[PDB]
Amino acid sequence: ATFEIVNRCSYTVWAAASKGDAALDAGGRQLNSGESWTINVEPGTNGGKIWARTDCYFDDSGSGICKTGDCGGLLRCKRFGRPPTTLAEFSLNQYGKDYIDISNIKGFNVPMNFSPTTRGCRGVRCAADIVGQCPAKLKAPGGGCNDACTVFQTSEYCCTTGKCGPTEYSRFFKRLCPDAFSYVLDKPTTVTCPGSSNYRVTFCPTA
Repeated sequence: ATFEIVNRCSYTVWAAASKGDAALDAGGRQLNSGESWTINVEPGTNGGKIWARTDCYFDDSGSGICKTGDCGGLLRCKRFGRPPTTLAEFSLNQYGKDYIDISNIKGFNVPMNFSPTTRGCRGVRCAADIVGQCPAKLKAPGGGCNDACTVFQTSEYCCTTGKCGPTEYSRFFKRLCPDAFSYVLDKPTTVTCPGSSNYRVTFCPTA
């Protein structure tokens, strides 16, 4: 399946694509404002994620650090990124269908639209100005808005035991982006698409 990753922001993003233990395609690439990158994701991939990284510093060998979404200091990600990261999440060819969502469970950095290229399903968007509205306690010093689990590290927020519920911090994200997951046990906002669809992930969407 193809995923067209389009940067419409007025800043560079270092796009990232991983399934947690390996890169998807090349795993990462610099996208200046206005640039696109099309990747191929293998059929059947479960637990894939695409995200933006901001304010990255890489050396000639592709090692360094990003202020949001860093994946082990690499340009070409093989693992998931450090919060805060708006996440495009997908599993493909699952019982004949593809499943897509956006999540704020690991915070928010860059606004995003995640849409199919087919008319057969509808996309998802989280593009409210979460960073400009971020409560002080959630603001991340290098940019972005952390989720409350990252900040507080208790099960109330991290959903590590029992049955967590919404909190005032999850509701901050959820009210701004009701089509994205706001905590681990949020009511799902996953979209069913025809199996083997193609997609576009747009940073700073407007259309």
